[PDB]
Amino acid sequence: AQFAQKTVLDEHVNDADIHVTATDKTNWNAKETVEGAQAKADKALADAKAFFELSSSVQSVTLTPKNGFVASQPLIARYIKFGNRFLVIVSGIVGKGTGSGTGICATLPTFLAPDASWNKLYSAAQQSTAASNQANIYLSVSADINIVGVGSVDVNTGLDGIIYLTKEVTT
Amino acid sequence: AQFAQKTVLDEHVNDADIHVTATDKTNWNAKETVEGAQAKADKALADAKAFFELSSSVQSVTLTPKNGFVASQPLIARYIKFGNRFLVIVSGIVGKGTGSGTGICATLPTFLAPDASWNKLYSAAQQSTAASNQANIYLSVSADINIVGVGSVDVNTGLDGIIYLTKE
Amino acid sequence: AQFAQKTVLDEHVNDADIHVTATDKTNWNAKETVEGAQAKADKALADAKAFFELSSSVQSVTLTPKNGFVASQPLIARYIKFGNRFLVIVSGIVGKGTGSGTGICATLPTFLAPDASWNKLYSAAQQSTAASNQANIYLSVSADINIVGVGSVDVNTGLDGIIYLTKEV
Repeated sequence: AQFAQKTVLDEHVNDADIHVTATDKTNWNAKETVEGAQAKADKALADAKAFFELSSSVQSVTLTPKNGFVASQPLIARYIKFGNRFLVIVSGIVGKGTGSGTGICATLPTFLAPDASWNKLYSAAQQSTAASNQANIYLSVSADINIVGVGSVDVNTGLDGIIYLTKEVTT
Repeated sequence: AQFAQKTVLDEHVNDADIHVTATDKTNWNAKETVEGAQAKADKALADAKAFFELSSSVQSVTLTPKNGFVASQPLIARYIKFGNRFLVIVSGIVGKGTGSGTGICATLPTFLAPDASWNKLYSAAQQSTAASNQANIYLSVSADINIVGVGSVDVNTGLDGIIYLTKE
Repeated sequence: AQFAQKTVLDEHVNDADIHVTATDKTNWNAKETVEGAQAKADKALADAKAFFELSSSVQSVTLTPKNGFVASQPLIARYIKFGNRFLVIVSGIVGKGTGSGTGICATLPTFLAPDASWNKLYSAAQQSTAASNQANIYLSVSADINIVGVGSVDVNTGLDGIIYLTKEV
């Protein structure tokens, strides 16, 4: 019936506070959702778990017997990353073979060299029911496994007690 | 003169670009906030740290002495997960008890069997000031701890030096 | 006729559902972006990796020889956190020095005390070609390294095989 005042329409039309722009609505429609933010956080967690499993998995290398020794059991060094070092756990049993039963029976790779300034000394069992058949084994700074004393040169010697850490070297 | 033109009111009411809908406002009010996204990221970080602490925690089991041996100190196998295997660290001291002082003194759980194709060999101390009282221990592929030779059957034998990686 | 009806203007002006407020618009402009949420997730991943790498790094402490023994090679305990415990890996070689060749040659720090109710028993190599020159070592509950028996008191004794877990703390 009655007509609207131009002033009232004008004030409404010029009230920018109660209207929007087309570009505003595109901006707001594109904002992140709670489900999208949670998916990204879930993926960060999954990536973290995968990185941890990778970092903490056990690695292995096979060692070749030297100086006439034989690998009566396969000579295997297993190792685990801890920070920028490795924990190295040797395994296997060496036999006299054609050598003397003494001396260097195997050498580990250079990246498994021990953190040490001279030989490290290990007590090892020999494969024997006589408890006097044990060994004094040196692990050298270049990672030679050097059998220095044995109860008997004719009895096999175990390497399963040789465990050590490497130097602080980025990897 | 002072009245508003119908053409002007009509163009305004049909400018959908500058107006919204109830559905728009519900959608926009429900969008993620900066603190809400940060809370979710913070929770992911806390969950990662908790998962790491759990995955690297030590588990323990007290072992049953076998073949007449006694647990002069409790025989405990402690173990840590690494990837798809465990690092196992045995502890305790066995006494002769009603047995001979040699043979299988304990067997670890099957899932802690060593990664090996034959026995693993360990030198062990006995509980003695005589250094000839030591022991040769074989850890079998079925995780038997077999004291195969000792300096003296009448002296206790330690298990604290047995450490190894399992299979799988 | 050509003029706008006051009822139609009034109805539009009173339709709050199709209009907004200044506060609405600040609320929506402040909302998180896909890029911003992804940056926060990326930082959570980077922080997790940094925490893991630090947490699993090896720590070291040098031990002082006691009771007249000497350190022919430095006595160093290296240790790794595993949950609420530590794995301790001892290293070094002790000599008789001015002592007797037996007894407590070194004590580890209190926070590296072993999880044990009595001594833990270790066989150690001596620096000798005679395999009868080995040692029985007791690690006490107070973390004393006690050389209880040796084949020869005049030959050095290695500590490189002593590995153990601490208590839950």
